[PDB]
Amino acid sequence: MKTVTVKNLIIGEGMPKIIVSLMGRDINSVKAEALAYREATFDILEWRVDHFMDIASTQSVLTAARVIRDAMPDIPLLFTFRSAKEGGEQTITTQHYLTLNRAAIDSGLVDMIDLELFTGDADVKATVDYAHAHNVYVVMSNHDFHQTPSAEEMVLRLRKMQALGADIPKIAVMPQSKHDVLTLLTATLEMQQHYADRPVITMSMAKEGVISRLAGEVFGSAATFGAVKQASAPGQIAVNDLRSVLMILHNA
Ligand SMILES: O=C(O)[C@@]1(O)C[C@@H](O)[C@H](O)[C@@H]2O[C@@H]21
Repeated sequence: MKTVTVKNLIIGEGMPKIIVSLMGRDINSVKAEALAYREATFDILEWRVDHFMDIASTQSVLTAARVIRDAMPDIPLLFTFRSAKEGGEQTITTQHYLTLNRAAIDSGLVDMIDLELFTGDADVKATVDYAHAHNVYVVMSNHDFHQTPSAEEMVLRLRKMQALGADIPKIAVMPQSKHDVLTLLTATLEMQQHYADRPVITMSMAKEGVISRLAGEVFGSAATFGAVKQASAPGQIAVNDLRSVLMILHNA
């Protein structure tokens, strides 16, 4: 799709959309964070479910989703379990990971889910098709918190997500140099101009990669993450400062 419309939001045109991550270890924490987040300005709420420390209970997770909706009933909601090996707080079985995403989809509470590409092709393609049958969008994702792959590897990774039916391919990579930031910006622009028929989200993390979080309108990332009080990955800046920069670039 040229653009992904979610609620009142067009992803893939105009200024990149601003995502913040909500991180709560229990239901009381999730409630407090949701009430604090609704006094910040952003386009999409990501719920980082891997920070929730009663992950074994599917209904506990759904109860926490309902509290987020009690506080922010309408905001586009992205449900993300991030595995430890890709930057997250814990590891679950493949079966439970698919059960949590199926429950999220079935709840009617969530607009998008995050699926990690390296979960495995048959499992990812099934959850994509399930999401789509329930009018839920899929951000398919991959993360490297240690290094930056070649531009060719990043393009082919994003293309494989597209091939598996991802609405919005996403990749986050860690620069070890400033040249690595250019590699990520080059891959991004190759997707937007040539290899993608849908929006992509991309970022080079850490301080060196901050420009990648600001320059989406230029090089073709459709969304960008900011911090309300606490970053969910290195390089996220204050969401008001992020908004300031996006508006200056949009307006020249
Ligand atoms: O902004 C980043 O660098 C992230 O690692 C944060 C994640 O919470 C989020 O799901 C996006 O994977 C990106």
